[PDB]
Amino acid sequence: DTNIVTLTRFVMEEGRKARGTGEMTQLLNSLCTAVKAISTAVRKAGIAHLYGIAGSTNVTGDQVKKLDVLSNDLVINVLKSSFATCVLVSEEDKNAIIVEPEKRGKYVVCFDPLDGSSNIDCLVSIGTIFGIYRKNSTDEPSEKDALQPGRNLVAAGYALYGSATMLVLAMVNGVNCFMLDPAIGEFILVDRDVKIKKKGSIYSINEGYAKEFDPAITEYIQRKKFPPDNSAPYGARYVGSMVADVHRTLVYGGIFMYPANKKSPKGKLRLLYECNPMAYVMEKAGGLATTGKEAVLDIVPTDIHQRAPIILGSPEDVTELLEIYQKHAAK
Amino acid sequence: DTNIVTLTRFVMEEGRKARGTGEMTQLLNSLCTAVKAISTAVRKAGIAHLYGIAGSTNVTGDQVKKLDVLSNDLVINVLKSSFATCVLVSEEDKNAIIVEPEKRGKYVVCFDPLDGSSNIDCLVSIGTIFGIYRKNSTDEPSEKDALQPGRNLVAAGYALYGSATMLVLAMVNGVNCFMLDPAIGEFILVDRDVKIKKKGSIYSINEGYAKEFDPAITEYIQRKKFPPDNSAPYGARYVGSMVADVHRTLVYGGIFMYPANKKSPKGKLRLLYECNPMAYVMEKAGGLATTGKEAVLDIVPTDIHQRAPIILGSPEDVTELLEIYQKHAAK
Amino acid sequence: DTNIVTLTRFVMEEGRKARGTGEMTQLLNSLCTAVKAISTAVRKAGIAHLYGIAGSTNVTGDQVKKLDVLSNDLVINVLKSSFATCVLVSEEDKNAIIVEPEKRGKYVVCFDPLDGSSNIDCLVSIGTIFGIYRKNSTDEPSEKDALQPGRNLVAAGYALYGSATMLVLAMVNGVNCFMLDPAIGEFILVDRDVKIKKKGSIYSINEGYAKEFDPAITEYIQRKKFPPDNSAPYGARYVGSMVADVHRTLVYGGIFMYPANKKSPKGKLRLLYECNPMAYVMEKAGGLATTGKEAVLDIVPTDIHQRAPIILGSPEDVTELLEIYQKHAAK
Amino acid sequence: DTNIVTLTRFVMEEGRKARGTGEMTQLLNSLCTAVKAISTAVRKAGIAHLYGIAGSTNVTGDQVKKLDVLSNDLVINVLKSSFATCVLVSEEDKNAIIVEPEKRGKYVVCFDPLDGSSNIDCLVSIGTIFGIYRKNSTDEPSEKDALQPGRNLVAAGYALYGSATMLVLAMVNGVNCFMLDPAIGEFILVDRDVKIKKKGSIYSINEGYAKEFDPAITEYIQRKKFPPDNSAPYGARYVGSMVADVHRTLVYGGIFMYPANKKSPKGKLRLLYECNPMAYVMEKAGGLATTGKEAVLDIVPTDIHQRAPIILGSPEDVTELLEIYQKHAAK
Ligand SMILES: O=P(O)(O)OC[C@H]1O[C@](O)(CO)[C@@H](O)[C@@H]1O
Ligand SMILES: O=P(O)(O)OC[C@H]1O[C@](O)(CO)[C@@H](O)[C@@H]1O
Ligand SMILES: O=P(O)(O)OC[C@H]1O[C@](O)(CO)[C@@H](O)[C@@H]1O
Ligand SMILES: O=P(O)(O)OC[C@H]1O[C@](O)(CO)[C@@H](O)[C@@H]1O
Ligand SMILES: [Mg+2]
Ligand SMILES: [Mg+2]
Ligand SMILES: [Mg+2]
Ligand SMILES: [Mg+2]
Ligand SMILES: [Mg+2]
Ligand SMILES: [Mg+2]
Ligand SMILES: [Mg+2]
Ligand SMILES: [Mg+2]
Repeated sequence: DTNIVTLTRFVMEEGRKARGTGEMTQLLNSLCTAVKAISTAVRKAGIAHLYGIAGSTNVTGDQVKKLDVLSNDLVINVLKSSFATCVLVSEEDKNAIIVEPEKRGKYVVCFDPLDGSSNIDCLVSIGTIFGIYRKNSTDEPSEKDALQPGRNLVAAGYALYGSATMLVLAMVNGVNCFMLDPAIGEFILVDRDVKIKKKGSIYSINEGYAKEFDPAITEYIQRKKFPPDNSAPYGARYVGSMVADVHRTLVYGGIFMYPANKKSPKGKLRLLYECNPMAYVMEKAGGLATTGKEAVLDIVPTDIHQRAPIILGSPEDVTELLEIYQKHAAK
Repeated sequence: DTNIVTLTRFVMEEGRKARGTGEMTQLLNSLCTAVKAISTAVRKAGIAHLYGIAGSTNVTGDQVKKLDVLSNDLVINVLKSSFATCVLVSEEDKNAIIVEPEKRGKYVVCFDPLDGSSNIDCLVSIGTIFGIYRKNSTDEPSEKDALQPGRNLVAAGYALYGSATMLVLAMVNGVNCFMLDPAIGEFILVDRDVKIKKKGSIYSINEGYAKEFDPAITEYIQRKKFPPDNSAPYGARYVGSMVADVHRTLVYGGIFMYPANKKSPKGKLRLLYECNPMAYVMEKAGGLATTGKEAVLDIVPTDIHQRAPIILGSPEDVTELLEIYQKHAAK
Repeated sequence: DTNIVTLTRFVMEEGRKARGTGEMTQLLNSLCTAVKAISTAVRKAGIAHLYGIAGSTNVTGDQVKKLDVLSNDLVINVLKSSFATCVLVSEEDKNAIIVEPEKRGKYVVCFDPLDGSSNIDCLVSIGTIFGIYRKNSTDEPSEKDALQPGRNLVAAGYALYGSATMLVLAMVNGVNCFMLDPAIGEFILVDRDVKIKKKGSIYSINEGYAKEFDPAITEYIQRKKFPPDNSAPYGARYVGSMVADVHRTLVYGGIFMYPANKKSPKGKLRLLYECNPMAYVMEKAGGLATTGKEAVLDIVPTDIHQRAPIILGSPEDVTELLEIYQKHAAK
Repeated sequence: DTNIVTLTRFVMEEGRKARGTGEMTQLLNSLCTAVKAISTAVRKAGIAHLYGIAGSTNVTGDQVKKLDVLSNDLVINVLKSSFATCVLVSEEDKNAIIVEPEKRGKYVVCFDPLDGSSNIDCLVSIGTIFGIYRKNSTDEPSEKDALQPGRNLVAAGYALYGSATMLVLAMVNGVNCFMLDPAIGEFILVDRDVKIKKKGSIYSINEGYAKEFDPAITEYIQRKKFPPDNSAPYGARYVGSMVADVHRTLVYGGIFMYPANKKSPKGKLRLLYECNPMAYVMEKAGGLATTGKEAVLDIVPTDIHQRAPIILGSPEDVTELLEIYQKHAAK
């Protein structure tokens, strides 16, 4: 127990290959500090009276909670002091944040400081989602720098504050899970090179929107309940926090869906800091992530708070759904 | 912050009324120690390699996990040393456990050492469920002592290992929530005299069993999706761990269902250590808990591992469902 | 690791012999909560800005620190809610505290909320010292109830906030050490039936008072440095916190001295909540504790803040010193 | 509380001036992980049965304890994976450790994995001491690289596992203290640019060696007890762990002494990983550190396990002692 393989040691060794400026490690180390702070607050929110609203609404119209503010501040602050970022996109901020010249690095980070707001009060799993982009342009940093398609992601992942706190990280060569050791405050590698099953037996969606589902989702769900080949029906699971449902999909396999509907042409989840990071993790894990008409990572954003339909998980499950959408594709 | 209202102080003061032998406090204090031990292990299970099966099956046919064993042992051991119990019923033990004479107390405790096994590996919320019965008979303690209807419960509750660890406790006069303070290892009162909303807007059930649902559940679910009065459709939520889904139902209101079906006349959840404790908490919170034909707490068990259909939550939501069952009631 | 032997389980089993009202266990459990709270604050005092004075002076003329207040409040509050005490004597309170009728128990507790004030800022070991007396009289509880000689102690001990937090407890039959497990917030038995060595090789005293030492101490110290039989000279150790120096004396053996001097006829340490508890622990461990003229536990106090000279530790070391005092005894 | 100033952020900003390869930060971050691991083990050593010997002796003849091994391994391992060191000198290792080519950095680190062994069992303050040297030569790394005088130190400091865990760090421009926040596992700046008082009122030495003291120490101590100007005599303090006694000297001022004696021409404490780091911290804090004949940092080592007499602390106190040595200086 004297050779603890931390996220820092892990990243440094992998990055030892290309050998860069080393700010990605600074980026992640900074992010890990924020995640530990969030994990500690969430673990005792009730006692610290951290539940409740903050008395404000975000650009996407959500009722800002106190933990939204706290988590957002923690992440903003640590990312700035990392000397690794220049542009920051947060769900909680109307416009992109531009890092002061002195603390500027070459990365653009889009993040959801706290995902799963409806589940804060009921102690259900919540988390933090992030996507790292390397700044390509040469002109002054700005919002445009965060408007890159998910294919350009260099690193993505999420922190899961569940029965245990986990930091799932995906990079060019794969996905790794690190668990937070409460005693020494370190994320330790517990899962190496994670790969999602080709086909699962769990479908995850909010069926409360059945009246708005398009004929494709409606048919897919009916198929998971009444299999045509008389195979065992899929089990259903919907925690309510994207980070939780996606993580389960990653380790148990299956499918998670937050499609578009009669009232939401572009679904609900945000593309920059929700859809893209998960699509990226999913694809680096051998999975798929589609809107139902196109790969999520190939969408070229025009609004940092843009919404996108997302269907992701095991390739065979996602493909079965795409085939149905194609079957219903109209003029 | 120098007057910490712990579960111990709370119980002692309430019990200061009747003023008994004081072993209920010993019971709960002992239970709190086990819950803290479970919380700590779960928080770092991956790092401690606590995931995986234990290589055994319980009386109910589940694949025993390593945490099942650990949690079960911790609870068995602390309950024995409390000098407050005589008969113990655990999901993990084939037969009732009889406490040696020297350490015997007047309570019978039925418990689910670790609830939500399918969600262990994906870090989804899990917990511990318990029900305390006072031994009434005078003859040697035995299994029969655990075969009392839920109406006889003196105390019930559950530990929720979610984004935060909470100990929900219900007694004759009401329900209170205590949150575990990781720093000093104490459960502190965060929610006093909890009452569930008369009507919610969330339904919780595994729709993957649609092909087996009886006409009553089928109709109820269709109604939550396509309201006849054109009101907003209910939102759906199903974490997969009874403790998590029930807790959310308790604080957000709504309905949780694990009904009987074409293949499971008595549903799945166990009556002694799953259904009864939750039915009790639910009723002390002003909620309802039915099988769809009778109150859960009024069932007289004949098998400590007996299963029971359970529908619980907001009184108006549960009642709307009972009315439907009554509408379908056949000869 | 599923059978954790806590201080609570330990006390309950030992007390299972006589079998009393059970409030001693309530007393100790309450005290353990306060000690964990103090341990957590001290562990992060600098970060919580808990260092510094509180802007007040106690009856003994010390400059009250912020941790003095905090620790004092925590202990006062938990002892009151334990329903086990009636009179309380604290170093920080001018007069004895009388527990309101409703929360009254049969015990009198004298305590030093935080011992070793000079070592707070330098992060040197500090602690908490307590002495429990059973109320014998029948009239209204009052200060007089705390004016009993140490021989009347029913329980005594101290919490040591050092490299690790330890709770040393002595009762009629012996001494046991319990270590605080930070992860689950429980004191676990690590040392059973502790006995001090008959003779040590360490002397502990503040030699900065050499100019005031009486001929007895002066001669004793010279003897520890220049042994007459040419044996190895004693090693010297003086941490500055009674709890630390006494604990070391208990586990390594030797002698600790805070004698009277030309300017302090009654030494410095307080008899009620400093000298007596340690003398008691020391004697139950097979050690001795004298003023240099009489056993510390046999002094009948007349002032709850009374001071007393104290020399304690290994019987042979203490006796060698008594012989010297007797050699110098004058008309 | 959303802008936590950690040791990492602190070092990075200061180093932002010169702007180097950035491995010093990697060095320190790696070291901080080891220190947190040691702090956690020490906090629960008794419970983890970490007390006792390891069944071996070091080059300096000490009886190796289990924590010596653990701490040594943790430090060796993290320093290697930091990609910042090439030569390592540990009290526990007979010869210098040469870092494999792949993980080599430009720093040489001399360290005492666990200081204060005699105080392990009695829960008295213990710590970790380190000294960082930049490799100057160009030939293959070797032991010679660790044989530099303390004046060549680039960074030095120590971890103090006391009532709180503190990381004291000194660099070219000054000394800063960082306290470990147990909740998030981070060292936070609590003391900025620490400066020692010009004169103190506490002397720290093991007077048990009085029979071996040279006439200089003997006279100095007598002077601290019987001041010639009738000023208040100095208070005495000797915890037994260099890290603890030195830290107190740093924050309270005064003097700490472990001089040479009739049997130990070169005192006891080791120059490479004990004397130099403390002399460096002391001097960067405006203090002094002498052998009694020459500055400690100016000694050119010839043996990595070389011993050295050390007298350090407030400049006026140390100078008063040097004057006495000069008064006794013989042919
Ligand atoms: O309540 P709904 O509409 O199912 O939305 C739940 C989804 O919204 C979010 O809370 C938005 O952050 C996701 O975490 C989650 O997947
Ligand atoms: O996978 P299913 O059939 O929905 O069962 C889930 C239910 O079973 C349990 O895991 C049994 O403990 C409950 O915690 C949960 O509510
Ligand atoms: O500084 P002095 O006079 O040696 O006093 C130290 C003694 O005083 C106290 O700080 C009083 O609480 C003891 O803990 C300690 O033994
Ligand atoms: O027992 P002695 O000879 O006073 O030695 C104590 C000194 O030795 C050490 O334990 C050696 O590490 C120091 O920490 C301490 O200052
Ligand atoms: Mg969010
Ligand atoms: Mg979100
Ligand atoms: Mg279970
Ligand atoms: Mg269960
Ligand atoms: Mg005190
Ligand atoms: Mg004291
Ligand atoms: Mg050492
Ligand atoms: Mg040392």
